[PDB]
Amino acid sequence: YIKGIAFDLYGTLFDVHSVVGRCDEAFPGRGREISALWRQKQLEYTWLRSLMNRYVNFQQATEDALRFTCRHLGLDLDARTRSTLCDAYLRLAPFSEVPDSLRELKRRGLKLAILSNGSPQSIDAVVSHAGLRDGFDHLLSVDPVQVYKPDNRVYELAEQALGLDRSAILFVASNAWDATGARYFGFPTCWINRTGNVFEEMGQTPDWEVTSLRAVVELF
Amino acid sequence: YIKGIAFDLYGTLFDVHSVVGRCDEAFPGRGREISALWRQKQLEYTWLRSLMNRYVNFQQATEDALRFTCRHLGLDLDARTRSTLCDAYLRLAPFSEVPDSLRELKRRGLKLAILSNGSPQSIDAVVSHAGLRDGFDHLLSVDPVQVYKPDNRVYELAEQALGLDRSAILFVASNAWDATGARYFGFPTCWINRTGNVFEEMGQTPDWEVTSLRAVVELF
Repeated sequence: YIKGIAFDLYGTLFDVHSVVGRCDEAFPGRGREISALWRQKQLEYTWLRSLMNRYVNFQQATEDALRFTCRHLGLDLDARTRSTLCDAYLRLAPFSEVPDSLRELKRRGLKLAILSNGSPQSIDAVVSHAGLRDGFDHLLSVDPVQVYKPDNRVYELAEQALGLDRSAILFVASNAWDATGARYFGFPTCWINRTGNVFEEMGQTPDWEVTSLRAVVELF
Repeated sequence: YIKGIAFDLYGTLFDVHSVVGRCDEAFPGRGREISALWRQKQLEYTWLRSLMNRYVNFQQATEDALRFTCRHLGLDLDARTRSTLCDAYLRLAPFSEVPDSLRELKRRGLKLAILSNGSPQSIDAVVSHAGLRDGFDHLLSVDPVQVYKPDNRVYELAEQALGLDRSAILFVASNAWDATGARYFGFPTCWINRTGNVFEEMGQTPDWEVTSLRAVVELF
C-alpha cells in the first residue's frame, strides 16, 4: 500500500541534543535552559506567523527566537555567537539506527522524502554532512508555500513532490502535534516516540507509535 | 482619537493565579506545575486547531489541555476534579486597580469591550461575579468566527461589534503575541506588562507598554 515515506528532519532522523552543548559552551551552565526556550519560541513563532500571515523563513524565525531567549534570560548575545549557535543545526548527528534503517528502506524500493522547515540548502548540508544524501529522493522545505505546519498547504506539498496519493505515503514524525496534522490531512501516520511522551489531545491518534526507525523497517 | 477600548479577559483584567491554588488543593504540591503546563497547552491547542481548521470551543480546548497535562504528569484525573478545576476560571478576581480604572474610563465616555476566548455566558459569569458587568458595552467571544487569535477574523469582530474603525479602538492585552497580532491588524496597541516580561520578536512593538490599568486611565 505505502510506496513512499515522508520524514521530518530535526528530532526524527537527526538528534538536536548537540545544540544544548554548543549553547552551554557559549553560556556555561545556561545551555539546557537556553535550548529549551529557544526550541519553544521557534515553534511558537512558526505557528503564530502563519496565523497572522506574516511569513519569514526558518533561518529568520530561528534568529528571532534566539534573540528573544537571550533578552528573556538577560544574556548578552553578540552577532558572532548568534551565527555560531544558529550554525549548530547544520552539523547535527543522526540517531544510531537511522543510517542502517534508511539503507534498508531504500533497498525495499520505497521513495523516501524529507519535509522540513529549513531551506533545501540547509537540509542538504545536514544530510550530506552525515553521508546520507544519496538516501533521499526528495529534500523538501515549507518555504515554497510561505506557511508552516500544521497548515494543510504544507502537507499537499509532500503529496505533490512524491507523485503519490496521500494514502500511499507514510508520514513519520517525532512531534505529536505534527502527526496530528498529518492524520487529519489523510496520511497514514507513524509517531516516533523514543522518550515516553504522551500524544496530543487534539482528537487524533497515530496509526503506529514506535520507539525508533527500527520498528519502521519491520513494518515492511 | 480613541473612542473605544477592547480588553482581553484572562490575565489582563482578571488574575488567573487563583487557579494555581485550586490545582494544588486537588494535587497537593503539584499546583504550580499543573497550571503552568495546562495554560501552555490551552494556548498551543487554540493555535494548532486554528491552523488545521479543526475548531472546538474554548471549554473543550480547556478540558483537552487539562486531560493532556494530567496524562503527561502521571496524575489520576477523575471527572469531578476535571469539572471543578475547569470551573476555577468562572470565579477569578480582578487585579486591584481594575475596578476603579474601569469606572474612570467609562466616566470619560469611552466604549468598553472585552474580546476573550470563552463563551459569552462564561465571560459574563466572571465579570458579573466581580460586580463589573455594568462596565462593559460588549462582551465578545471568538466563537462566532470559529477560529482563535491571532487570526485576523477575530480582530475584525471587535471592529464590527464596536462600530468604530480599528484606528479609533485601543487594543489592550497582557499577551505580547496577542499585542503583536493586533498591531499588524491596525489597532493602536497597549501592552500591559506587570511582571517585567520582554516583547515577542515577531517584528512588532506596542504603541504603549504600561505596568497596569492605572497608566491607561492617565492616557485620556
